[PDB]
Amino acid sequence: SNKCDVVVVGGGISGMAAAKLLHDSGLNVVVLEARDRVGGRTYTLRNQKVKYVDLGGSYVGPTQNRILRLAKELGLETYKVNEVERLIHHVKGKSYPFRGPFPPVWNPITYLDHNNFWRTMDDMGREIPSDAPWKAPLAEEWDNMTMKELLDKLCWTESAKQLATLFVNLCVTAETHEVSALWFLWYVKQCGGTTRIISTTNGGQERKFVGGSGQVSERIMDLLGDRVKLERPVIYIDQTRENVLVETLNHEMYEAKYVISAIPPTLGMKIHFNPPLPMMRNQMITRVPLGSVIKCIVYYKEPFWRKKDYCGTMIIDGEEAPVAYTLDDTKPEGNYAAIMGFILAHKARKLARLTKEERLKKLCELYAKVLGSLEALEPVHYEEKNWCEEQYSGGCYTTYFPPGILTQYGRVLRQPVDRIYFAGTETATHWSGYMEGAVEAGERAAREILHAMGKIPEDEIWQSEPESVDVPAQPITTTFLERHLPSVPGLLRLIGLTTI
Amino acid sequence: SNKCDVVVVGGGISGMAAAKLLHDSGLNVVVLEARDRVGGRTYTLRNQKVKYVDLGGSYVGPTQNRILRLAKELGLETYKVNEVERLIHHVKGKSYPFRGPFPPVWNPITYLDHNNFWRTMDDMGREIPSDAPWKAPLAEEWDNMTMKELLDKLCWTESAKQLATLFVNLCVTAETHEVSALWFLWYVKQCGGTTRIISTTNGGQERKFVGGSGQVSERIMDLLGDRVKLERPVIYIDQTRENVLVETLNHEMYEAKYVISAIPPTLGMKIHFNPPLPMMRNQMITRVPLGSVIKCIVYYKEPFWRKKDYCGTMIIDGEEAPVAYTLDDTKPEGNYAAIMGFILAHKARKLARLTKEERLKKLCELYAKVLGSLEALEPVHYEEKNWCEEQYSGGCYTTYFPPGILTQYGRVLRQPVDRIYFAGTETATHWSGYMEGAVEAGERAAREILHAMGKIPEDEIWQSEPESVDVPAQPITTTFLERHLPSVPGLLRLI
Ligand SMILES: *Cc1cc2c(cc1C)nc1c(=O)[nH]c(=O)nc-1n2C[C@H](O)[C@H](O)[C@H](O)COP(=O)(O)OP(=O)(O)OC[C@H]1O[C@@H](n2cnc3c(N)ncnc32)[C@H](O)[C@@H]1O
Ligand SMILES: *Cc1cc2c(cc1C)nc1c(=O)[nH]c(=O)nc-1n2C[C@H](O)[C@H](O)[C@H](O)COP(=O)(O)OP(=O)(O)OC[C@H]1O[C@@H](n2cnc3c(N)ncnc32)[C@H](O)[C@@H]1O
Ligand SMILES: O=C(/C=C/c1ccc([N+](=O)[O-])cc1)c1cccc(C(F)(F)F)c1
Ligand SMILES: O=C(/C=C/c1ccc([N+](=O)[O-])cc1)c1cccc(C(F)(F)F)c1
Repeated sequence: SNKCDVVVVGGGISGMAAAKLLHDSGLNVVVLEARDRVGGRTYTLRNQKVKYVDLGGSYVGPTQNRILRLAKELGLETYKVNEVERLIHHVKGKSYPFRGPFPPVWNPITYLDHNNFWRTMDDMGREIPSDAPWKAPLAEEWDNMTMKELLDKLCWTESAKQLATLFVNLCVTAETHEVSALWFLWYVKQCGGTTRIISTTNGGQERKFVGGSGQVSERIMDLLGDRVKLERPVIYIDQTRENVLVETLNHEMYEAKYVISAIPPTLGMKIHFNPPLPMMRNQMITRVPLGSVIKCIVYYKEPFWRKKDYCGTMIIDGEEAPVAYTLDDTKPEGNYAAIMGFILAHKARKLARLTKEERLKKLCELYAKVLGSLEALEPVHYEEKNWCEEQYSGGCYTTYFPPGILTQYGRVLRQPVDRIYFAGTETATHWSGYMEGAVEAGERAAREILHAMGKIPEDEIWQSEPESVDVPAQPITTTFLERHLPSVPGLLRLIGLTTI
Repeated sequence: SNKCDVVVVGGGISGMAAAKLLHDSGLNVVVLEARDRVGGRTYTLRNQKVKYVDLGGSYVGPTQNRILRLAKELGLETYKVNEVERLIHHVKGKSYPFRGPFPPVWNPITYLDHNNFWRTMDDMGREIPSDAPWKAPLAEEWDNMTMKELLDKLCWTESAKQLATLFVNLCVTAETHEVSALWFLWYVKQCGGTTRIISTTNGGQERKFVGGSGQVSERIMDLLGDRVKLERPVIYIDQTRENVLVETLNHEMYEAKYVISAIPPTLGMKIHFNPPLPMMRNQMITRVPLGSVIKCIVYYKEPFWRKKDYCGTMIIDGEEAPVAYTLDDTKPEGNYAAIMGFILAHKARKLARLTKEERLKKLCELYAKVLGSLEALEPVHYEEKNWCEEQYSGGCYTTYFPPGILTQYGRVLRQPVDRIYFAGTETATHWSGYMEGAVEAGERAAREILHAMGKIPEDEIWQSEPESVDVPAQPITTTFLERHLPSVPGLLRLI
């Protein structure tokens, strides 16, 4: 057996952040990675047509201070996603250009319903602890309904219900009827709320890395040298003896004091455990699927949309549209002009049937209609990735919880199992599901093991992160009217009262 | 490498039934079983205190003709679960004895609501094809709601809603909010409807095997001898070459023409595939969990409940009771007196933190209240099994489908992947979830391979089963009033 202090299972950002922290603390670490590459749900493709393109996780933004600090220490820089010109909301076959993060509504009743929907998402979120969502006062009531049921109760207009549906599909790559209401309200609150999660400027989609996000994992592999073992899928973990034994598919054995599991929770099923997992984890890892998404990038000779005063952002409502959301993916130098689009949830399953050429044609025909531009029918290049086909991811972006699961099984997600500690973005308390959460969880898991070894005290396991000086966060603010305008049922109550 | 015609992954009833059919046709089969035993979600324990006890699947009944034919060929006999005396419904802290399968109600409003609930479950089922529930006319509408939402719409009384909730929890060991309405309605319809699934006399719980259901898998292992490899968990299947390669955790390699996967669908995740699975199966096997149950058997000196004209069946409403359902588990001779109870769904997770002795005390105090007998506080022995703990089952009785999954992924469950064919009770079209469905699926998967080999024609893949002579089925009937009484909103629309 190959002997070390800590085996890290998985070479995504979480496992690589864990391994780097442990290596820097003076321990002997090994990273066992299933694939022929590091990065996991991040993947930067390089070729002469695109130069570089992120086919997995890409965007970072204000309040994501751990990924920004890690990236800066590795010599990486960010640039801003194009948001100079107007955004587009496409609804019932017509485009409506706008500014600001939320598509606006003019109809007064519809205005009250939209304002109440976003306000209520955040009001409910403030009842949910980031590190223990199952402790919310109405946790059981909220966990026993789907997001579809919650929107059916909250939304008194079809306009608000259709926009809210798109919001859920785009944030968690799942249908409203698939996901727990408690879990979704937790997910949004632990990113900083509705405004922060949906925004480009001042939110999650503000920036990208120059050269691609894959460089984070690659530059940590460069620091670790031969400690990273590629094409080593883990099949077996044995904790019955003094040292833990970790076996790989290609017949290698590793012996360690501790293990970090840095893989999505359900992919723990690919490992045979001795002794067996405790009952709650044994069942939890069969109850937590990942979402469904195809990330599609169409290349053009020029960013022609900018000449019509469109920034390249499209919010597209309708069953017929393959893509519900786009962003400008042009390089910061203004060349390799491109539109990035997501095919979400059921549409990722429905359209996986088509050829790559048939998906390109449907996307160009959609963009031509939304942008009112025949130039969208003249692409120069296309790249895509369907994350539903990945054996060692299971989907993208992240793990969703169906109704009933987070209250019954959520407490064991990051509970150690003897000498196994749990990393991965799913175990984060701030931007869980993102590259930020991967760093939070990897570093926290590594510090749990440093505490188990008596190298640090208990109060150093969870550490706050200084604010980035490069990516300052503007606060989220509301207006008097946003806070105090009545809901549609609030207005109806006021009318009933007056006429009495 | 060990060379054979077919590798069967899993030595439960489905894997054993498939291997026996292929062996009987003259093919060389190997069964690779992860555990140090056969039987899977069936397990019969023997000791002097119990003689034998089923800690997993146990009951068989009319219309389950495949498991009855297979067991009879292996030399097994059945006996009837005791249902001579009265059943008990325990409601708001009081026992109400009754006869006939459905607990009765006396309030006229509650009567219409209960009648409408059971009638509506069977009316919806008549629109769901057994072999393709995703082809129901309202498949998307029904798949996109939980059973909790359907019961909220249908049940105008708390009485009906609480009994419907117990019905879901008992049939599929899951909460009403965890499961798809389309999947649950399919599940009931594919067992023959509400009356057939809930009934002891003339339904699924009519009989048990003399000596235990574990004897089905054990006696097929006896026939196959050293073709059954115990403590061989499969870790890797490679289909890139001329022959399929199957590797085990203990470093053995098997080479075959074809493979049968006879494991619960989600336990496919414990196998690394080359090439990778197709996208829809890759995601499906992460979306299909198994239910949660503790099966508990309390032993007594005598079947003392019979002296009060109670048969030992208890249907126990409410959150406080650990056990919602019991049957008499006494042996056919009247000895080894026992009550079998299920701790269901969230209660299995809540009460697993207790000791074995703490669960025994809670069960004995519950039974003393419901049976109105101090004799229930004097157990002579106790056996239990928590199926939530099993690495190579994932739970019991079977796989449930959360909202949205059956319509999006259901078509993939029995679709072959190159030279891998899929067995397991989850792939059956009649009593899927049961030992009957295990036999149907294993024999169908085996005949798909015989057809691929050019040994039988396409029309012999799916084969009907003659009715058992020992366990004939009586027709399910309804009354004029059951068919025509209005619902509660029906009675209101008339007013
Ligand atoms: C896929 C995707 C993700 C994504 C996104 C868009 C798409 C299409 N958009 C994002 C964005 O703009 N900004 C952002 O911050 N996140 C975005 N996401 C999500 C993001 O990519 C993920 O949150 C993050 O990358 C997760 O990192 P983590 O380290 O937690 O997980 P991982 O990347 O999945 O790495 C796990 C590794 O483990 C290996 N593996 C799996 N099984 C084994 C076994 N048995 N043995 C050994 N290794 C194993 C995987 O191969 C992987 O490398
Ligand atoms: C657990 C349970 C089940 C049950 C029930 C009560 C309980 C507590 N009551 C039932 C009843 O009264 N009547 C009835 O007909 N069924 C009842 N059930 C369900 C029933 O037991 C199951 O439907 C049936 O036993 C399923 O059989 P099947 O053959 O489909 O599946 P299995 O028993 O799970 O067998 C699978 C085998 O595969 C092995 N395994 C798993 N992974 C591997 C790998 N990787 N490699 C090799 N072998 C593997 C398992 O160990 C198992 O033996
Ligand atoms: O929810 C959004 C975006 C979310 C999001 C989340 C994650 C990722 N990603 O991980 O890449 C991208 C977009 C989002 C954006 C603009 C408008 C709206 C709308 F208000 F619903 F209209 C919603
Ligand atoms: O649904 C039942 C039984 C189901 C059942 C299903 C499976 C098994 N098993 O696999 O052991 C046992 C009982 C059942 C029985 C009697 C009364 C009721 C009630 F009407 F809901 F009250 C329901």
